[PDB]
Amino acid sequence: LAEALHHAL
Ligand SMILES: [Co+2]
Repeated sequence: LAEALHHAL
């Protein structure tokens, strides 16, 4: 989750 969000942002 953390990873997904960092890249999305
Ligand atoms: Co983070």
